[PDB]
Amino acid sequence: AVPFVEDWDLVQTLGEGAYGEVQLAVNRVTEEAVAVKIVDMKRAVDCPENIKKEICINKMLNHENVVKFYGHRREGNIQYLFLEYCSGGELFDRIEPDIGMPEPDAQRFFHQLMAGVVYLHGIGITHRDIKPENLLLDERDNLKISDFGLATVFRYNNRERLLNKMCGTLPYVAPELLKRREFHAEPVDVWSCGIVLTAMLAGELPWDQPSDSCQEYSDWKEKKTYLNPWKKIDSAPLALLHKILVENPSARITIPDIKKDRWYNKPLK
Ligand SMILES: COc1ccc(Cl)cc1NC(=O)Nc1cncc(O[C@@H](C)CN(C)C)n1
Repeated sequence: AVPFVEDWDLVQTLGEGAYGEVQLAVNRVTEEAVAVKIVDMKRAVDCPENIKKEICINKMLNHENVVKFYGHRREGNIQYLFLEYCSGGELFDRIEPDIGMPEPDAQRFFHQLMAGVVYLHGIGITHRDIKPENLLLDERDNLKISDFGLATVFRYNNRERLLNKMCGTLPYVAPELLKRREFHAEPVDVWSCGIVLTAMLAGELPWDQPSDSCQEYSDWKEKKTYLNPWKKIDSAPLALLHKILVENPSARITIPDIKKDRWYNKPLK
């Protein structure tokens, strides 16, 4: 009964912010490394959809492109979260401002991004907050999706539940979420992946939000992909983006079709 195996040393802090902080934990004996999120409490009108939800959903998640959840521990006010350690870091920092990154890597990250989403959707769960800072990388640069504090089930018992609660991050949020009462969950994550796509192949975000009151979003819908933000994107990938950032969520392309895309299956490039 190897002693001391349950004690973890909080070697350092990996990130700081709203929630509180994420610390790197190292086992006292084995020396394995994990991520520990520290919080306190939040909201109440829908407690099940709070720190408790981030736990319930994580308890269902299991895929090589989704941050592994090890467990939780309460302490009156101190709530510890044991997540997978990703020495790689946030995809965000691998994106040169104004430039982005090499098309190859972008495609590689996008492929893995699709696998996680396919999986999550496969099991009826939507992220609702997909963005470069919620995409971690491990030692081998494998893409891992994290932060399911906004994730919710949209299919239970083979029945789809439409959404109406606005959640996410404005720049990454689909247009039907600001113009409609209710909408389908799945198309909302595709739009976000698309915005992530454009961030990786251009180093910048198109609009502050998908509203007509927003300049660049109007130019986009007008095909002015010249000089503008898409000027830095090659035509193969840009074609795919013409298929993703389609206003009408029902016209918008689906994951299964994205995997059939020309640039998606194009070698290296
Ligand atoms: C703060 O996150 C960082 C920063 C730098 C490095 Cl090298 C690794 C991690 N995270 C992990 O290893 N693991 C992890 C797994 N899930 C969530 C989370 O923290 C989030 C709450 C912070 N951002 C929004 C990802 N961290």
